[PDB]
Amino acid sequence: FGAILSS
Amino acid sequence: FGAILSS
Amino acid sequence: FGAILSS
Amino acid sequence: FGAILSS
Amino acid sequence: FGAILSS
Amino acid sequence: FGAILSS
Amino acid sequence: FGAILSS
Amino acid sequence: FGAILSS
Amino acid sequence: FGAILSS
Amino acid sequence: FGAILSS
Amino acid sequence: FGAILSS
Repeated sequence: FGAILSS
Repeated sequence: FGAILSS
Repeated sequence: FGAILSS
Repeated sequence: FGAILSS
Repeated sequence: FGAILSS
Repeated sequence: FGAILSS
Repeated sequence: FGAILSS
Repeated sequence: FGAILSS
Repeated sequence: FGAILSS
Repeated sequence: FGAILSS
Repeated sequence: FGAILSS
């Protein structure tokens, strides 16, 4: 899987 | 908030 | 599956 | 709020 | 299935 | 309030 | 199943 | 509040 | 499964 | 608060 | 599994 998070 | 998730 | 979320 | 989900 | 939600 | 549910 | 919730 | 859940 | 939560 | 979880 | 948390 791959995941990108910006906060 | 920005998110992407792939499996 | 794939998922994109913007808040 | 923006969302996309695909399976 | 696929689903798009804007709020 | 916004909701989507799929099975 | 898939589910999207915005509050 | 923003949520996505997929199984 | 995959899950994305923003609060 | 931002979270992503994949299994 | 993989998990990303921002607080």
